Amino acid sequence: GILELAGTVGCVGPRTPIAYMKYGCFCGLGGHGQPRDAIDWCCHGHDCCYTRAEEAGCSPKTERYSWQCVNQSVLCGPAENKCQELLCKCDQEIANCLAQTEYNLKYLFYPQFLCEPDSPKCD
Ligand SMILES: NC(=O)c1ccc(Cc2ccccc2)cc1
Ligand SMILES: [Ca+2]
Repeated sequence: GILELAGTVGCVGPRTPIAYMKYGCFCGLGGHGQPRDAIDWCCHGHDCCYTRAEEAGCSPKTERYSWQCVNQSVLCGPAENKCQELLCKCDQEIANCLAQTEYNLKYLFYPQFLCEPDSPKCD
């Protein structure tokens, strides 16, 4: 869920999860257009992951799951079901993705009217 998403991102990366709350075209609720940079690609890929999780019959924004932060790395588990494993995998992936990125301040609160109607495909 959102609590774990924030935690995992904070665990691995060098910056507050708030840094991604409305950034580029994809970091934040929803998202569309051409991803603006590496961080925006991470969020695009995460949005895709959550959509897949929803299609599998999970609730990616709400379901709690256990994880550990060890040496600024996310370890997923113990998982009680498949949704908890999918969710944790999604969040672990974006945490790892964002941790390797440099922040472009100019994309924080980027104007949504510049984000194109269509988006790159998932997978
Ligand atoms: N995929 C996304 O759009 C996306 C959006 C935000 C974050 C980081 C965050 C997590 C919880 C609360 C605020 C920020 C990660 C991914
Ligand atoms: Ca998004």
